[PDB]
This record gives sequence, structure tokens and C-alpha cells, in this order.
Amino acid sequence: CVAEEPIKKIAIFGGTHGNELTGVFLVTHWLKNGAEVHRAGLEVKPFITNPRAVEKCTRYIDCDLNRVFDLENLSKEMSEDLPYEVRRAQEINHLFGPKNSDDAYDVVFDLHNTTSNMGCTLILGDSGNDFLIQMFHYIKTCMAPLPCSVYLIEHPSLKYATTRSIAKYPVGIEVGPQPHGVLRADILDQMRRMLKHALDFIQRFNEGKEFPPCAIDVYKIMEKVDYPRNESGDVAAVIHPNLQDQDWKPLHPGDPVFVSLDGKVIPLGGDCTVYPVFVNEAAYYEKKEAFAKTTKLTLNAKSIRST
Amino acid sequence: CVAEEPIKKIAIFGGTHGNELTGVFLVTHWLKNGAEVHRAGLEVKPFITNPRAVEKCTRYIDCDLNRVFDLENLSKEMSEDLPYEVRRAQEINHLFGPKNSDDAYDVVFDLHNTTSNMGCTLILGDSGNDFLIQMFHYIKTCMAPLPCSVYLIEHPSLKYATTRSIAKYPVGIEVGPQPHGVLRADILDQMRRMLKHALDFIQRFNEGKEFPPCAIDVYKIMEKVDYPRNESGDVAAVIHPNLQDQDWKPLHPGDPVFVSLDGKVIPLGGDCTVYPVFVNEAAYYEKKEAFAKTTKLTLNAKSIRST
Ligand SMILES: [Zn+2]
Ligand SMILES: [Zn+2]
Repeated sequence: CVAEEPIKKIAIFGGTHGNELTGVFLVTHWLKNGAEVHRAGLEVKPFITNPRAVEKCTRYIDCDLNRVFDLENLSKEMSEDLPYEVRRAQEINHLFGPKNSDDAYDVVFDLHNTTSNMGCTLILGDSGNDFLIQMFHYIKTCMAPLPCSVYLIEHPSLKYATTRSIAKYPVGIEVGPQPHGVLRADILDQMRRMLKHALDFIQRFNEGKEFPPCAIDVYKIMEKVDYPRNESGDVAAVIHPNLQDQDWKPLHPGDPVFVSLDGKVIPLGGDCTVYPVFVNEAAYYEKKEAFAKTTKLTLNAKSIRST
Repeated sequence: CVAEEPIKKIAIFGGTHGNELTGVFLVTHWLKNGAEVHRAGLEVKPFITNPRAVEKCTRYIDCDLNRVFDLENLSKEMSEDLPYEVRRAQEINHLFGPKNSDDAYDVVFDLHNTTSNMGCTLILGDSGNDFLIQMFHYIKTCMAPLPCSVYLIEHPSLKYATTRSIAKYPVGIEVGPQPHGVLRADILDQMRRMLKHALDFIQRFNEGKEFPPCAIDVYKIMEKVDYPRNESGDVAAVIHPNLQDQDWKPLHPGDPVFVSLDGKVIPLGGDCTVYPVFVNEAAYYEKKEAFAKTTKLTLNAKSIRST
């Protein structure tokens, strides 16, 4: 049985990538009128993390703002050649951190959007975080039967740099599919419902509605699969129709994954059935990720309550 | 019967806006693999219009390339603060026109994607052009039962400064819905089919194939409808879920148009029926067009044959 102190400070970040509109829209709204994210006891703080990128409806200025929160860049000396995102990340790590410190904000919900058919999705940066497993189980249960998938991205060899990683309790709230630079009312309503059930969880966990022991089904990142590309640099094939929009559904070695304009079909291969996520995401053409391979498993969580 | 000169010089323009991926890809494939678009007798030339914007996977560097082909811009002298696209437009013309001259390319197709869900769309610039009306009827027949609607432009403004306006016969090919910065396999297959048939029509037409009179449905643009925008110029409401993804689907004076985050409704009302196009396009919020209203009508073409 775990026992944690009451959560006090909550920051909801929108606009880390200025062209993923949903997060922008809500933070704009809430800042204006904060009744929707008001909860007694909490100091839920909505905040925009890239006005410049949002103001021009673009993803980033110099570099991805979600890749520079590694202490390495946070403790970098200030200059003029300094990337904008860095000049902004250092300010963020100062206002809502410092990263890994008793002063660090308690919870940061960083809102994102994807062009892939992923549906309601939650991101966990630690399979050993019982508080977050309980929050996620609570969200899935409350939103049922509307799915709210959990993407587990943990292995410390690739988990250590994000805007929300300064949070004593970080949470990624992905929401797609949605073309970047577009606002779909349906996606806005879903992102809001996810946040509605999460912020409620925090006030309840406080009120003493101690939670029973339980686990959740999650998708654990295995590895990213790039696009086969010509000796040149540009891709030489396109996501197979049968795979298109099929995030989360098991893939088998012989199932078609890519197809060239000539019509050749490239199957999955390998010897194991995997689950595809972030299939055909626009922002990832440059990161070299046609989709990410993950493994499906269970994560138990000890019963929890507030001190 | 309407006589006609045997079409010869045809161009295929992909990449006017740098992030509309289908064209960027098909024209790149057709420049090396030309057979698909090869029609014995034609000099069919595929061409990438904005390579610098394509290299950055961005709509445009300085200003919209598809809006600077008006006479003033084509003969404009260069100046330090003049948008790059104006200079690129003179080059495109120096190679495929001169616009408005006997030396103008005969048929130039300009490929475009839309984040809107309007299916296959052919853009017609001359409501009295029997040659194009015939080509469009031919394509529609070859694509049936897939929908293939026609967007007709009457106002000179929104058509005389277009990239396709340099040729003798301009043709706009539009395929959605597809988030920019993404390549879907089904969309690639679609646009390429509409084209295969557009080229077959041209070769046959030249080979003397006499085409009898015909008629097609068309949707003529009436006026743009911008998103409601609070004083500060920000978006006050978004496309209603009942209007979202429902392009070409006739609206009525009651069907809700926008929806704010507080749940407000702003139906069309007005004074008649309309056919909402470019409902929630990504490269339009700037233009202040949440969607554009059109009127429905049929165009009849007389019989035609090459001379
Ligand atoms: Zn993102
Ligand atoms: Zn366009």
C-alpha cells in the first residue's frame, strides 16, 4: 500500500508544438475563464509553452521543444547563438521545475495532437509510478466504453528529455487523429474529457477516496521503424492501405506495411506480432519513424491513498 | 460540333504548396517513371513548382505561389523586399508560357491536397469551355462510383493569379482529406487515377475521337464564411461536428455552422440552401475561410473533335 501527500500544484501545458491546435485552444480558453479546470484545493495552472510557434501556427522555431529538457541543455550558459526553444526551455524549467527537485511542479499535463488514427491516448513515463497507474486506470474506467490507450515509453536509454519531465508527476495527453493546424470539435471535446477525469482524480485522491489495487493494459515502446528511403534521402514507398489508420491492432510478420508506387508490397517481417502506434505521423517523417513498434502487457499498481 | 486544335504541350505541376504531399510524390515518380503519364504523341511534362518550399515541407517561403500569377506580378521588376514566390512565378512562366500567348503550354495540371473531406475535386475556370467540360465528364465516368465533384470558379480574382493559369487549358486537381506533411496510399492512388484518365482523354481527343454533347454537375463558389473571431482576432468558435467532414453536403437555414467551447450554436440560417466547400481546410484559416459556400448547377457541353 502506497501513501503519497496531497497534490498541490498543477500545470496544464498547451502549444509546446504551436501547430497542434487542440492544446492551444483549451489553454487559451481556460486562461480566459478557468472554471472548467477549477478544483478545490488545486492551483491548476494552464500555460502556453511556445507563443511564437503558436502565433505563426508552426511546430517549432529552431528545434523540437520536446527534446531539450535534458539537464544537459538546461544547464547551458546563455548566449546569442542560443536556440529559441532553449531560451524558452530554460525559462520553463525555472518556472515549473527545476527538473527533479522538491520545488518541481507536482503535475504537468502536456497536451499534444497527432495526425495518426490513435484515438484517446495517455503517456506514462514510469511503469513504477503507482499514482499515475491509478490515475490512468481511473480515466479509462470513467471514459468507458470510449477507449483511452496507454503508451508506455520508459527504458531510461531513451526516456529523459521532455517539457513535462520536470513534473514530480508528468503526464502526456495525446489526442488525434487531427491534421496539424486544424481544429476538430470532436477532438477538443475528447481532450477536455480526459482532463476532466484527471483533474477530478487529483481532487478525489485528496478527499480520501482511497483507491483499490489494480492494473492497466499498456503499450510499451520497442523501437521506431523508419521509412525505407532511396540512396537519395526521400522515401521510396507509402504506408500500406490496410495498415493506414490501424494504430494499436496487432501486426503479423506477413501483413503488408509499406507499398511503393510501383505497387510492390513490403510485409512486416520478423517473428513476432507487434502493435503499431503513431502510424504515418506528419512530424515524424524527419525523425525517421513511419510508426513505432510496441509490446502489449499489464502494469499492476498497489492500492493508494493520500497521507 | 465544336472543332479544336490538337493539344500537345501538357505539364503536370506538383508542389505549388510545398506540403501537399501527393503531387510532390507523383510528379517526382513521374519524372523518372513516365510511362503512366506517357501518351504516344504528347510531350507530357511533370514539374515541381515550389522546390524550396518542398524541401522545407512548408506551404510557401514568403507568399502563396498559387496567388501570384497575375500580370502585374509576371512582368514585375525584382526588388529587395519582393516575395520569393513572385520571382519563382516568372521562372515557371519563362518555361511553360508565356501566359496569354500562342506559345503557352496547352494543358497544365496543378496537383493539390486539402485537409478537408471533399473527395476527388476537379477545378474548372471557364464555365463555357466545352473542351474542359468534356474532359471532366470523361474523368467522372472513368472514376464512378467514386465521387468526383466539380468546383467552378467565376470571379476573376480568385482564379487569374493561379499557377495553372499560365497554360492554354488550366486544370486544377484536388484530393482530400489528407493532413499536410503526410502521404496516404489511398490518396496517392486516387489522384493518379483521375490523371491517367485525363491523359487518356487527351490522347484519344487528338486521335480524332469525336465526343458527343454532354453535361455535368458543378458547384460554383458564392462566398467565403470566416470563423467567428473575438475582438482580439482569435477564433471564437469551431466547425460544428455535423458540418465537419461534410463537404458538398447541402446545408439548410437550420443546420448549425459553428460551435464555441461553451456550447454556443451558430447555424447558417441565412435565406437559402448552400453547398459548403473547403470545410475546415488547413491552409485557409489565414484566408479567413472556415469554408466557402457554393451554388449548384449543370453545364452542358456541345460535341467536340480535333481538327
Ligand atoms: Zn507534437
Ligand atoms: Zn491548395
